[PDB]
Amino acid sequence: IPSRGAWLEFDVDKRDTVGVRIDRKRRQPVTVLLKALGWTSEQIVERFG
DNA sequence: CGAACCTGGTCTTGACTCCATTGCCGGATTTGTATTAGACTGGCAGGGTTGCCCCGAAGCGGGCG
Repeated sequence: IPSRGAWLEFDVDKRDTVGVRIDRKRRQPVTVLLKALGWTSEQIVERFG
């Protein structure tokens, strides 16, 4: 929660996945956001092995 | 018993004053409408965190002509 910004939440749902809901609208997985910052899949496995 | 009175109003008549009420009539003001020729070309921007309940909508896994 910031001050006067936009929220973002990283949950773990009923399954073994991880919605990354960004600004109140219909969830997400992490990898869309990690690649959206510019992390390759190898960098994802490297950071999260 | 009558004469004369003077006074209760009762009402009218005429003369005079005042005053509203239109009626023009002109100036003040008030409201509407139109017109300005260099070019100018897709909005800010904010909030929002309760909880529970009922119901209806969109979707995903499941089978099938």
